Amino acid sequence: MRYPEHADPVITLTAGPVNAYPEVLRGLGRTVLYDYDPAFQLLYEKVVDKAQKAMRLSNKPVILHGEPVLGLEAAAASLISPDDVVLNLASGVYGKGFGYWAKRYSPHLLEIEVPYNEAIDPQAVADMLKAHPEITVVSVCHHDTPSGTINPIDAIGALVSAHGAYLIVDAVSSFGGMKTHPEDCKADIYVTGPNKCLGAPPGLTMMGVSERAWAKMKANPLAPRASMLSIVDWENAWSRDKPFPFTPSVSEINGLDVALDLYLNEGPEAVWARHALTAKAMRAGVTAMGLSVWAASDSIASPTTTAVRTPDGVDEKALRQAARARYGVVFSSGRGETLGKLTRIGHMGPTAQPIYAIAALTALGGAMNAAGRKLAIGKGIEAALAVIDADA
Amino acid sequence: MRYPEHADPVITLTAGPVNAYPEVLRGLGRTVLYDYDPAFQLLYEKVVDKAQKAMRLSNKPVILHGEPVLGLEAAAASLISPDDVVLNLASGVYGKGFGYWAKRYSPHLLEIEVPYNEAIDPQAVADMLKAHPEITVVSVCHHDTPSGTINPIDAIGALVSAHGAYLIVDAVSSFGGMKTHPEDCKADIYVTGPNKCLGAPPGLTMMGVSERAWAKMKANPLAPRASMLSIVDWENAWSRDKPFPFTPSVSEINGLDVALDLYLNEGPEAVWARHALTAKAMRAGVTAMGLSVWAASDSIASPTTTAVRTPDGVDEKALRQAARARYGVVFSSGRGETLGKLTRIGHMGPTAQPIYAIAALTALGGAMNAAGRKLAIGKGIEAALAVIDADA
Amino acid sequence: MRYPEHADPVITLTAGPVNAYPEVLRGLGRTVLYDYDPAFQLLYEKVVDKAQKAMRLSNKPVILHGEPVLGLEAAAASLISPDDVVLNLASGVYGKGFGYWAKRYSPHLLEIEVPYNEAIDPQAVADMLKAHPEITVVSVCHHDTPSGTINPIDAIGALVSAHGAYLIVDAVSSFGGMKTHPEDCKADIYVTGPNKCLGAPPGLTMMGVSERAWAKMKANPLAPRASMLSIVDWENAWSRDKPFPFTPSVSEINGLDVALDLYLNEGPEAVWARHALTAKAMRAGVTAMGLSVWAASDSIASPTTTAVRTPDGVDEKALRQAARARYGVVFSSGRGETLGKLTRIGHMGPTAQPIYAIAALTALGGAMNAAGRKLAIGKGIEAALAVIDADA
Amino acid sequence: MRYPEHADPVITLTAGPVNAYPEVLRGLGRTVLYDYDPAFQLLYEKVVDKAQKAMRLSNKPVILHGEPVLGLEAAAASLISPDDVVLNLASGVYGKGFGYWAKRYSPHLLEIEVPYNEAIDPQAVADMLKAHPEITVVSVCHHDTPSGTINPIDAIGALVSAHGAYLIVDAVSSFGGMKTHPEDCKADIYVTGPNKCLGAPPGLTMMGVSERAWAKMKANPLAPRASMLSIVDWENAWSRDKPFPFTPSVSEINGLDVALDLYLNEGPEAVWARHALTAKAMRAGVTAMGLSVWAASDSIASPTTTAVRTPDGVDEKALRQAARARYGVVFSSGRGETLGKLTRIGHMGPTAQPIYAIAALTALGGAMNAAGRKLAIGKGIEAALAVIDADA
Repeated sequence: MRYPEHADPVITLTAGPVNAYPEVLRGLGRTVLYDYDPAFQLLYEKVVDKAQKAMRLSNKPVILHGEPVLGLEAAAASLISPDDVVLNLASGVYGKGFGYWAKRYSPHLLEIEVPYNEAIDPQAVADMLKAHPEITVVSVCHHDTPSGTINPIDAIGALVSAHGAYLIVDAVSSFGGMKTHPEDCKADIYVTGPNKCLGAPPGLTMMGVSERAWAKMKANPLAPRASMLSIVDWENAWSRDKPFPFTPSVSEINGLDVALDLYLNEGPEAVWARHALTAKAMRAGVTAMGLSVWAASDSIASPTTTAVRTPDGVDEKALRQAARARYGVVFSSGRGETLGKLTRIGHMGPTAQPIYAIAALTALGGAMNAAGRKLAIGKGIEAALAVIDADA
Repeated sequence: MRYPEHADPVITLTAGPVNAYPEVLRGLGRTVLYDYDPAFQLLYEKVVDKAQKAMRLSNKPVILHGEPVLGLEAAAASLISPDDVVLNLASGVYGKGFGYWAKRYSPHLLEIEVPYNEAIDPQAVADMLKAHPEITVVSVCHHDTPSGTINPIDAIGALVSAHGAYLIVDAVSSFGGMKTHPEDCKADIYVTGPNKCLGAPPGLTMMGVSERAWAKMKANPLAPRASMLSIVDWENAWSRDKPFPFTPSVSEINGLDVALDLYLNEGPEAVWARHALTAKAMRAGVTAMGLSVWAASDSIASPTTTAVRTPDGVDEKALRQAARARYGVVFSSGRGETLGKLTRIGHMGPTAQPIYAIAALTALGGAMNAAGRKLAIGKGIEAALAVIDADA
Repeated sequence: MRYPEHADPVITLTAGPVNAYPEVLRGLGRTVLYDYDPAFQLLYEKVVDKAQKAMRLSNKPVILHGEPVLGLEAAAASLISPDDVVLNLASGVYGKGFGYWAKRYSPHLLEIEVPYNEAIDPQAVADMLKAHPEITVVSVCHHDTPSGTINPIDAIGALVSAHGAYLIVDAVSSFGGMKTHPEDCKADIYVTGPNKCLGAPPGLTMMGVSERAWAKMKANPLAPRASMLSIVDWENAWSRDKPFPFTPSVSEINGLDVALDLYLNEGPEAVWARHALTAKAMRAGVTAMGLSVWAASDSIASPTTTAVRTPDGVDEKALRQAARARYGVVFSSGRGETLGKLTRIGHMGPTAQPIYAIAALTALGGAMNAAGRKLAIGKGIEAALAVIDADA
Repeated sequence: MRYPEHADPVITLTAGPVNAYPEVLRGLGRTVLYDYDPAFQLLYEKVVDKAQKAMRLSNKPVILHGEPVLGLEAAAASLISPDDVVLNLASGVYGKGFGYWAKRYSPHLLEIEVPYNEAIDPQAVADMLKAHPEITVVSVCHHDTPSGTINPIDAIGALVSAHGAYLIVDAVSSFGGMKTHPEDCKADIYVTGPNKCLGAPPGLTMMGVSERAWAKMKANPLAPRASMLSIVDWENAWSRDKPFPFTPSVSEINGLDVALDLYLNEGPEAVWARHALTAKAMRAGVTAMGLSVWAASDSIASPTTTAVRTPDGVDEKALRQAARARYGVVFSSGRGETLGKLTRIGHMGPTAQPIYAIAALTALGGAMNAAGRKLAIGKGIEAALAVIDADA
């Protein structure tokens, strides 16, 4: 049998977009209220409250009404001005990409760059900051998803705080799937969204903003105002007694409401545990069948996405095509400099359950073997299962 | 009995957001696919096709992934260069607001402004274009919603074309509820969205872009690129074989797919007819019970929103609070200048049915009489019913 | 304009089926579990618990997996045996209809019958019971919906209890919309369902069963066992530790779960109040415009359905057709001996909000006037509104 | 990690109920219309048309408003008169169960019974019909689900027709998952429903009725009438111009509408192929890891359910509890005789995809090894994958 390209797949195991929780999809279907209906004004305020609780924030997170690339661009546009010297940390596609937005808003850019299967070394950060007292803003990506790797942002954030600089963190693909919060890494801007680990569709940004960041953005004549790119316009919009700068994405807010309830009710620690276990089982299976995890070391591999290095000679695009056509299972490609180099299996929200690692391993292995590899698929499944069975 | 503010209302008869069609709400709940899943790539292309058909467009409309203020801002940012001379037409809050975006991108701004219950006179536009042949861009709002009035954009577009200038049209609250299309008004950028008459929630922009406008923007090095404000980056994103600049709002796309089906299946002409009839019945009822339509003349009153002038001594906010608390019916406030001056009843998508004019008139009359007015509510209902029955 | 018969209507104001609450419709869409999945076993038990609480029952209500005609037939088949002498009380279609099932299961049938706009007189019941000590079973319909009238079942039930007979009550169209419970009327079998006032679709039966009824049915060799008509098979099915006689309607159970939550959370008294107010406003409007309520007296008119007598000479079928075609509003016909004699407007669940009485009055009046009547529609609306505004 | 019993599972791989298609679940959420609304009357007629097309029927199938045990009971009650001589065929729990209903309606019962992992031999049927020419009705189950085995109903039907007798077929767990239709087996009453392979919840029956069967039932004064058990009362209910005997399950009808669309649109042959392939892969995996398929021969194993024999000393209930608690995967128990003797993995509708056989095999193996077995799980996965790849 073959799955037609025009027909829906059986299991989507991608790293974004991802399958949304069924409850979230039903939440999207709630009656759409007028945004100034008192019932919606209250709901919106309470959604911000839920986000604050989930993010362990001392102040209100800002919800912006576009998917998190908006948050990233708006952060650069608002916080970075030409007086700033920015240190951008790049260990992958998103990290490198952020530097382009930094350069748009200040001509002064320093970077620490590592190959796209590595993590930023905190020692290198400490040394760079010491050598460059002029640095005023530092940007970092927590989980640089197209590589399936994690940066040590809490240690980095403490170094940056000691230096006296502002920290911008991209935690879009880590928040809700592992332990991370704005406070944990002394973030001044912490950008995330519900469209990865939290199991909602793309459309909203959740942004932690420090008091110091608020003061810097509000002072900056170049910060966007009366714009889609404005953070400052949205400062007070959480309040049931305040207007919205422009019309909020009402149905997405209904989805976010549900997604936050699911996360908070399950227990964040429990949610992080099943992401990590699914990922751990995946990696064990990958290695046992004869493939290589992309990450330079297991220690930096993400608990919310496994990137699998394409064996030299295998056509990675054809591989993903074969996994869907043969088994109905959909994986993510790489992106930018990781495109063609690896395949990504998301372990996010509803797919952060260890049984999905078993499904992913079988489709990935079967597709590899169809491309002429000689993987020990059974051995792979048994190693993944041993991880599941060993979990304490 | 009273409806508490925290509980859901019974009927929402606002002018944006509005309740979505039930089918659209179920559509939002479709399984969320990876955006590069071939089934989604096909779906997205097909949605652009449906939009092109609905908009009667000779080329592909662009879908942008934010609610329509994104399209308005992006149009200003891309089409208006610093050497352009912009004529902004202002008959209300949106029209006036656009001029501020124009001034952001060119220092050369001319404006025709009329009172906020009046319409722009095409003759005044012709007179201005004659006086200022250096004009290269003209911007206009079709339905300036906070006023419930309509501008003659086809007549205006003809004059703009006669003067060789570009035309930017805000048709966000008119498209789908009355006869209007990019090529009716010879628009170069025509901005709308499904969040008013089409009965979908806020989140997406549908933009008609003329081939002339494409050439102008692509040749403009200042047009946003690598930005949420970019139109040009989305030029080829309609195609199943092409990437998305950033992750599309998958669930909103699902809703839009359904909204377009509903519109195309019912028959656009039939859809426009019920909007106009609902509005006509509303206006007849308003006048008959002793109230006044805001619009300076009946001829310029919108078929998609009725604005009702607040009588002297009536607290408009308390009025809307009372309509909801007493009858569970929700109306829109004014905005800016019109805030506190009028009440708006939307006739949009699912609420563009004449029976809703009856419900609106009763709640509006009831709340007005609670505020000490002595309206002839029965007389209002009969006049509205007479309009319905005369079209029968 | 005209609403096509093939297209959906605008407002459904019928007396069964009725529009379901939006939340219920979303609840129907929950993932369908295996019925012996422990999570479903627990849900089912908790749904019975919720039904018990809603019904103020001292013991467990039985849920049967068909719409309430199943409950009625199963009650006759199980409780009535040929030794019984049944007194059937008939003031309408359902009441008379029940007698046919009684006669199927015992040849001994006495009846008290009144014309189909009247209520059973408790004095007549007391007298009949005194004259006939042989009576062992009495059947009564609480709200005989095709007439929009109410019987005094609590007084009747006390008379029946004093006599020593069993009481079977049909409360399908009253429970959840006015004060009534199995205990209130000393019911031995109390049949209801969520498909009227509770705002769920047709498919389930909720049945109160007295301990005495259990003993009588379980003793009866003729009571259905291993049958769709079996009550006795389902005695223990509420328990998470017990099997289901046959597969329960899983999605309907999910709907019922939501419907019970909505009722219990709103507060039953508050729910009954808005049914009665909607009905009271309806009746006031009907009389004020020049029509007649069907009920012999206002005191016996149902708070969950208004039946409006068809003026002599008007074609009632054509009238309902015209209300939908002209206004998009759907009313119920009569049934059996009330077909052609009256039109029914349901005030049930989501339509038990007074604003819907306003909509119903206008469509009903408009349709009547289109058929050549000369109703004072404005006066009708004003009288309905006066009721709403007077409510303390 | 462990999945608590009270929380939802991850994958339900049971043999009824089963998870519904997501589109069906959204379909259940359609607005509930009055059953005599012309749009519903049309919809209902169209659903019967779709069912007729799917069942390849020369006449209209009857939809009954209870889950398929209603159809089985009603078939016995209407088609079997006290003078009929019934031959019941029993290869499992459903088959044996039917004989009890036959005996309810005629005292003349003959039976062929085989062990509950075997199939009925058409030659044994021929031998019996020769020995007993007085036979007038024969009943058979196609897929006796608690055994996961299939009877050769087409061969049997041919012999029943050769002897001039009526044939009643239970195809509830086979129709839509393999090639089978009323006219394939020359059925007089063919009972199925959408709650197994068609991927809709329990609540409706789809019954094929031969013209000969119509004549027999209509001439039978004992056939249920004015009863939930009545087939004859529903004879003309398909028509938009005709009443319903009692209120149809409107939301279940909406679900069935979608289920039929999905089946017809995918292509019945393609649907059957994926059921069979999933089952084939499952059986290969079961055998390869060291377990045994229940069926006496592979040839009689169902393409819609795999039954796996419980090894000696393994507690089957604890086994299923462990599969769910460890891996979040839910299997069916046996039933009656087979309870405690086997475990069932459904391959039905949405779960008839081969990747689910992989998930099932892993959870089943994992739970068996937890119970102290020493299965070669990797070997099982590879054998299942080999089956998939060989069909590729």
